[PDB]
Amino acid sequence: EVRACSLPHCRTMKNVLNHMTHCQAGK
Ligand SMILES: [Zn+2]
Repeated sequence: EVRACSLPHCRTMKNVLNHMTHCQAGK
């Protein structure tokens, strides 16, 4: 989840789909 991310890139509009696409935060 972009909300749980620590990157300034993913932190934009909260596009979780855009974050998980490159970041790890499944289940
Ligand atoms: Zn991220």
